[PDB]
Amino acid sequence: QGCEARRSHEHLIRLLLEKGKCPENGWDESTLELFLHELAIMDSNNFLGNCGVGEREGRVASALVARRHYRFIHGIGRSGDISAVQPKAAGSSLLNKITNSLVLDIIKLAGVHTVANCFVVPMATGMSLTLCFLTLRHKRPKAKYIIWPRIDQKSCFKSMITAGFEPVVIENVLEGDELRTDLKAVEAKVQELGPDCILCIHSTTSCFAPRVPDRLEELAVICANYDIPHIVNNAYGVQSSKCMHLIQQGARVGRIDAFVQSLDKNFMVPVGGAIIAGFNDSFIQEISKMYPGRASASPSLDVLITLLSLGSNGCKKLLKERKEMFSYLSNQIKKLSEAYNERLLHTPHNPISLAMTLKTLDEHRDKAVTQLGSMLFTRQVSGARVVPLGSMQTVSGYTFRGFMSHTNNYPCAYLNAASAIGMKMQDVDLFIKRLDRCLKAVRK
Amino acid sequence: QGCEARRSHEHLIRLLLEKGKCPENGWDESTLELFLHELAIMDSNNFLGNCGVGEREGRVASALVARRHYRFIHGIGRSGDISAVQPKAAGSSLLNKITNSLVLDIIKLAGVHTVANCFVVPMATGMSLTLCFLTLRHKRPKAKYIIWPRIDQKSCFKSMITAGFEPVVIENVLEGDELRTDLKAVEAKVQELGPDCILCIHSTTSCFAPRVPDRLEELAVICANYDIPHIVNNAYGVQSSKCMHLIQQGARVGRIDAFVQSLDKNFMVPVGGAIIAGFNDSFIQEISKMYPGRASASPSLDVLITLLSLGSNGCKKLLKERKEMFSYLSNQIKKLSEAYNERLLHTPHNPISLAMTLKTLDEHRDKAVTQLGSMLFTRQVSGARVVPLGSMQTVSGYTFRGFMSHTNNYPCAYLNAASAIGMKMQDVDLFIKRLDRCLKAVRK
Amino acid sequence: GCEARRSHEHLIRLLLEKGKCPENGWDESTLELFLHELAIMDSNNFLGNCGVGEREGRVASALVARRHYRFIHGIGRSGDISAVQPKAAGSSLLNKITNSLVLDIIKLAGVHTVANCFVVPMATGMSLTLCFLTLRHKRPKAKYIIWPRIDQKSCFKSMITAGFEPVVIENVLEGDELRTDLKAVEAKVQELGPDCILCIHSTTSCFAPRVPDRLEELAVICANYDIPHIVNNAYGVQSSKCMHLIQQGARVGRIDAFVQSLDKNFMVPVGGAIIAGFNDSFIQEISKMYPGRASASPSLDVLITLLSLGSNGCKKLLKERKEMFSYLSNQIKKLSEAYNERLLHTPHNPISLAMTLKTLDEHRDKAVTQLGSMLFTRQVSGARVVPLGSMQTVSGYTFRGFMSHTNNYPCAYLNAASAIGMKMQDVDLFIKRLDRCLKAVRK
Amino acid sequence: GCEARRSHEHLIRLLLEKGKCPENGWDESTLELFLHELAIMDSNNFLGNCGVGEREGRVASALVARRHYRFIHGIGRSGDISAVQPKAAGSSLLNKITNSLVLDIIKLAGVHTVANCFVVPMATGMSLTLCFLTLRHKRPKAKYIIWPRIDQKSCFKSMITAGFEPVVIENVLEGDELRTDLKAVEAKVQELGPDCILCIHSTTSCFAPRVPDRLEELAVICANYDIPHIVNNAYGVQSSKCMHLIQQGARVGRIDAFVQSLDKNFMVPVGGAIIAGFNDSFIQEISKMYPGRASASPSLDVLITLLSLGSNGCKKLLKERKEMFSYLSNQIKKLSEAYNERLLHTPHNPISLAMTLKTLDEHRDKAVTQLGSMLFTRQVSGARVVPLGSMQTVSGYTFRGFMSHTNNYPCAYLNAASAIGMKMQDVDLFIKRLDRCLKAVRK
RNA sequence: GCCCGGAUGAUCAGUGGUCUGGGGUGCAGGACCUGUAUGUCUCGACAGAGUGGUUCAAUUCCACCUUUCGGGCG
Ligand SMILES: *Cc1c(COP(=O)(O)O)cnc(C)c1O
Ligand SMILES: *Cc1c(COP(=O)(O)O)cnc(C)c1O
Ligand SMILES: *Cc1c(COP(=O)(O)O)cnc(C)c1O
Ligand SMILES: *Cc1c(COP(=O)(O)O)cnc(C)c1O
Repeated sequence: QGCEARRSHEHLIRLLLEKGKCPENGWDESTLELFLHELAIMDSNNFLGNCGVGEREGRVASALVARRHYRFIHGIGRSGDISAVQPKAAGSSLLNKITNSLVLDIIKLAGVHTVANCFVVPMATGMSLTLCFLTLRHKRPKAKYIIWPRIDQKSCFKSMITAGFEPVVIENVLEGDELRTDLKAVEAKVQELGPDCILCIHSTTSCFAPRVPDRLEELAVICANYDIPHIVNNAYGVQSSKCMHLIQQGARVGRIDAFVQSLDKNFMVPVGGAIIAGFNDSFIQEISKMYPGRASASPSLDVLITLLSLGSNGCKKLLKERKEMFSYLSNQIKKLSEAYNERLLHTPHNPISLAMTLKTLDEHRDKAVTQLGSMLFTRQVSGARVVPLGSMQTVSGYTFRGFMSHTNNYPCAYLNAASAIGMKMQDVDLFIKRLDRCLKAVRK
Repeated sequence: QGCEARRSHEHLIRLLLEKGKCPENGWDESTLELFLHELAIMDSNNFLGNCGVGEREGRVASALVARRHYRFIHGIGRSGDISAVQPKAAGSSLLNKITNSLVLDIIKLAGVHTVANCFVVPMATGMSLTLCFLTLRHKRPKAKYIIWPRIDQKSCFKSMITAGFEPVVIENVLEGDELRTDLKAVEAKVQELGPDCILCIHSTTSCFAPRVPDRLEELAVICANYDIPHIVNNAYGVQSSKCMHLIQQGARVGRIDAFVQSLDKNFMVPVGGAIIAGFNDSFIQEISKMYPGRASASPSLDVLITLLSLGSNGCKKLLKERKEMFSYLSNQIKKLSEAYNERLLHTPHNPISLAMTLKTLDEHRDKAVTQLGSMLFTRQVSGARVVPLGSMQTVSGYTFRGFMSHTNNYPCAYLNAASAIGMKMQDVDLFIKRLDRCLKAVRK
Repeated sequence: GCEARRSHEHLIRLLLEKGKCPENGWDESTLELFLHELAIMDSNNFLGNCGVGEREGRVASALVARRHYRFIHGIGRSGDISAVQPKAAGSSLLNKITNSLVLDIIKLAGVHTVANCFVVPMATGMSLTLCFLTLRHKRPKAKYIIWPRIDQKSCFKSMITAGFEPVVIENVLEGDELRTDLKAVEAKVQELGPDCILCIHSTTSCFAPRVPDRLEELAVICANYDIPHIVNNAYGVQSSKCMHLIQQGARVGRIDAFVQSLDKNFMVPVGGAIIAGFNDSFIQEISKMYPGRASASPSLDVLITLLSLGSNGCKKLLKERKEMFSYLSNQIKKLSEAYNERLLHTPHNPISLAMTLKTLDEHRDKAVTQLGSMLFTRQVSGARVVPLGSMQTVSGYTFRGFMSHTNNYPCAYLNAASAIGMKMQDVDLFIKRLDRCLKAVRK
Repeated sequence: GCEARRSHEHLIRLLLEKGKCPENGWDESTLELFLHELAIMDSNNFLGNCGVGEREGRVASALVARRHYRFIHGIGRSGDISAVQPKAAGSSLLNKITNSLVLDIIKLAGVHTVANCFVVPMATGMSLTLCFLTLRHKRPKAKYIIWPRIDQKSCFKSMITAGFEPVVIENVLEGDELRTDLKAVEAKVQELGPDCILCIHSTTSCFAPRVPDRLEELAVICANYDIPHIVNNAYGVQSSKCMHLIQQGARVGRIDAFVQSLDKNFMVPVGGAIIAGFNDSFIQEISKMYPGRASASPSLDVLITLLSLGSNGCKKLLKERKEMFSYLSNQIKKLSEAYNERLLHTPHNPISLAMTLKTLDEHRDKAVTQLGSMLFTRQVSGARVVPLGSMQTVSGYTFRGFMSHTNNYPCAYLNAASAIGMKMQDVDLFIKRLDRCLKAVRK
């Protein structure tokens, strides 16, 4: 009778390996774990009649370490190719191919249907941008500059410098309450400097309001006309239909060479992995081969486990819920602000992040804006970013005026809040309740 | 009575946090897990009265993912500093400090007593060398070349190219059976090229016989005299008293700016992490700050769990056992080779790796050397590297003659075998038994 | 710092103070923190420990030790399964707490007047046995147990294992329901004599068309003749109607203990039970009658489950069981219409339903026997098929009309039930495959 | 490909073929692969499943489900704890295999002629009870159980729970050892009469200075008078001398069953036991006497442990228990010398030792009572201290000289033991803290 | 479970990711398991589903035409 039992799991598994797409409904844990166990025993470190006389054998001293990784020890890839099948680890190599294939499937469902290729890379989004820039150097050996429409996030700014290039900060234009791409200045800069001296244009979709996603269609056309590479920082934009649509359109009407996303921000897994994806299949393969040596299999295993358990239906559900929570948070901030003579900034073009003003707090008199930020933290509100006026800040030599606000002089101090994937109404209701108590105390 | 119970564990824990060294004897699992649980609940994602309105909150969709990481989700560091305390994750930040502090303790016990500083970085050894080279670019903006005494390992070679420099391959000199540093050629090259055009000298300790660790004392003096940075690839050399001693001596008599080690090869944990360590405390801090964004906490958690369970006594034990297994493997290969009219190459200066000759196999007639390698693999011998004559190979544009042998014309084909940490007699006895059967079949 | 560990301690300190279920379930982090701190209270988990005894709690396999959260010593002392074990302070605390939580749930479920109870790691059958074994010393001339019939081999055999002779009282057909023959019960105590009766042994939960025994009338019979009353409540914790029935019987008459399965009511593995009652002293006597130490595994399962669910967690599950019962009923009604069958009118049973199989031929086509075999291979579990004229021998006693709880029920029938944790998918998949099963069995 | 999964299948296919322990332990990867494939054979783990029953194996907490490897249905059918459960094919297989492995170990340990045995998830006390309960139906006029005294509350109470009256036979002081009063046993069967005796109930393993009962002489007494013989072998599987003693008694006389703890012999959590015997039919009858389904938890613990250890794993543990026994002995000898005490000469006991405490005053300084309390706070477990004149009441019967197994042993004494899994550290830490304990108690 | 207006126009003769006529309308391993199986972004707008593999994208949307209906006019 030990037949028809397996035969239902074997089929969900054979179906996964042949067509490479997410299951529509999530696997039961019993299936997932049977599968992980079937892969792990395919690696040579887990063979029964095995001897190892090499210096890298996947030996594990602690049993707590081996059990928590489902006995996957050899990482992904070979030394010369992170995407190559590892003969010492047939099972881990298969894992890598399936995970990458699932991630590709989700990029499509999420919005970029024309994606040609992608891979999971066990560094975060900053360092994966850096690996993009490091790959471009070889192609454009005269190139010295990366043109970068400003965003006050220390990681993607430093990514250009760790790669050893010079970022050219293109300030944004203030349209209403929104901060947007200065397409005039960007094109003036590629001409002042010269296409040959530009490594790439580096744009951002996901960001804190009142910045909004960059004008990707326009920027991609500039890039196609001047023969300049386009790199998109899409850090948490997989969860946003609008963001994924910009990338999609930017590639249709113009040029996008790669776009980069975080794993934790989009798939709800621990920090430390990212996806590099693109439309030229061979260029994405090239970034892959620029990675020296083997890498951790952890972020891949986390992603594989998460997508198989959720299914594409579980994803669609979370994505729909995120949109709904954005409306509900938006309306709640509208209601709460009004009571304090503040307003929700008009930022329609930003689908994930919102801002509430703080004009009624005097920072130079009572240091109230900072104080608000501090109080929110000690009331265990997380992610509530306060942004004061006129903060100078130096990051890797370069000085920012009005830092955290994405421009030298925004009209007012404000407070961020987001609806990111996984949010529950309790988050918003507790946020609103705690912000209310906080403002009340500051203004008393 | 819920007092004196905790009070024995609390003390092992308070002792760990105050003096920062390994326990001498390993903790019981009950203590380790109590500690991990005490840290995890210190992170805000695990707070009970928590709401999150940000885009990175450490949300975990699958319970299998959260439980297997002991609920550590936020990774290590902040965006501007991978070594900074994370206010959203006080517990993960503490983990990072303890792990780094334990690793420092083990570097000392293992041999480099004068180490000033180190950190765990969740990329492998190749990419961590790259992060070293990326840090040096800023200091030596005229520098274009890395001088590199040859070793046929695709990862550390590519590391120089991914960083965007040009490796200058310095061939080795054949002394007896051993391949060693050409100190003549290295110093001739820094003069032909010019100190200002050298980014660093890149040397290797651990490697496959018949190469041997590089002459670090001499190379460090060359580096101190010409004001050139010295980077040591010490990939699996923590386990070797002799290797760690070279690094130690090289820093005493000369200059070493950083040395890099793998986690899996030395601490028996999954692939995907490395340690960057050095003698100038501020320079090591600088490599740290060149890493853009946050990173995975996984390889650190693996290391913390492994060292607390083993203790420094468990390490000393494994290190002693490795030496003994090297003798036993050495003697066994001596015995087996003799029976086939082969010999164990005289490579006294290499403490981890051995080689047996294969002169009695005709590769151009019967393709026997390749065939041997193939048969060893299908008999589930792992790490048994076969090295034929005259294999050409291209790696990132650069062509290698006699690849895998570290020089253009080694006298013979040979077979590697190692005694790396964690080896058991069964490995050697099964290796010998299976190699014997293999040679017999090839020569019949 | 550790101003964050405090709110975890609050939930734990509140559980130890009053010993009631939390209204909202604990997060896993809190639970596992609590469990890991109970386990280091046990002497076998002490750091400075040497053991020169024969029961030291040594564990050979790490897999085994980890899966029990390092609880090895079981519950109890060898002389009292309800005593603190000095060598296992943590496991003793675990056992006190589990019993306290389980007491709260019995009250919450409908028996608010329950005085005491304990978890025992045998199943319901063998716990009923422990009740009888305890009654033997109080009634040493007793030989008989009066038992309103129910065709279930475990409660029946529990009387023979204890060493008494079960006196089977057939049921009365009252409409479509099978109910307690109260007159034949009372006649049996008059014929055999009260002193010769160990107890009356009745049953709340059961398969339709049997319904809960009339506990009030039996509790009064037992009060008058001075006979103890033991109620088999195997899976009636999930039914407020069964629990209120037990509460009412205790109010107007006499109920000495009532026994419940852990796995049918709390959704944990098979193996443990609850013995409860209204007389603090007698429930203590059944506990003290247990020889030796016992597994802590079913306590730890219940404790993890209640702390994870909470009051509200439990209330919700109990409310949805009702809704699934209506839904399963309407669905059986509708499906039965289309096959010229009907839903037996058994309104007194709140858990189990029955549907007629008159139109299926069992003596010429053997379709009734085959409908069972069919529902199985289509992976329907728990849908039991009851034929006509099934003779069966359990422990020497031979039943006519087995599975039907009487010798000649009017028709063959099919059971289905709404047991706690049932989802709308369970009903819908069942209706579907039954429909394909009947349709296919008419060819 | 999957030419690597094959060698795992080989180990599993070999276990199912012959059902013996592997000589070398399985790797965890093999074990967990085996267990995860047994668990998907259970209907509650089927993918296309709907459940309309009242026992469907629903699990509310993921923590609970995972820690039992998704085994929820327990072992057995409600009518036979030794039957295949169609709703749980995997758990039935788990149960067959565990029993087969455990049979192999009984043989390996010294009773090569054992015919049958089964794991039962009650402890040794309540399993002894199940034996008596099974004998009641075969001997319905019996009232008494003849019992060579041993001061341990669980085996003593097991006779009263079953409903029989224990007839205590005091022991003979033979040297320093307490042994079976064979003449007083035989006189008691002649006074009460064989037909009134349910069985003789003897004991192999015990605390020094009691030693294993004379099973051969009692097995012959039982053969002649036609009385059943039940042996309490609670922790004697680990002693080849106890097992050979049981093997010899069966050879020359009559032994009906012998009972063993799982936790004392196999280093798993408290809770389960083995009932074994030489008559295939009678061991089957004790199994069939169990009402209902039972926990699978202690089976799964034993199965994980034996497959991890193997034959050799077990042999080694048993060999080291001997070596620790010599070592503990020499160490007690040496330490006792320095305190003007001695090691009671009890050569017939292979597990437990005793050391005199003559020089400690218990009636003027109360040092004997206090040495116990002291060894505890210094975290010595299992070192039990036996005073003089300890009166005690268990279940109405009052013992004089409790813990000493007679009314007037010559002196107070202290027990220590070499039980399986003991390490040289255990002895050395004990010798040390005893030495600091005595030294401190003379002031 | 005029396993084997309106099979799955030529792989029920639900729907954007050059997958022609569970008539008419608006087997194997003017139980009338005109495996209109021939969503030579914001009005061997963006995507041979008749004229996965051998508009960026259309099921052998618009106009593993032909046909047809309805309205185990006359
Ligand atoms: C998260 C994020 C990044 C990358 O951050 P890492 O810490 O490197 O993952 C870059 N830019 C923005 C706007 C982000 O939100
Ligand atoms: C392991 C190793 C490296 C680094 O390899 P990664 O795969 O990047 O960890 C470099 N050089 C040598 C000689 C090695 O053995
Ligand atoms: C350990 C032991 C038992 C076991 O009793 P439990 O019911 O398992 O507590 C019984 N009798 C004796 C003599 C023992 O040593
Ligand atoms: C479920 C049930 C039992 C429980 O019997 P076990 O001994 O747990 O197998 C007993 N009686 C009835 C009527 C039941 O429905």
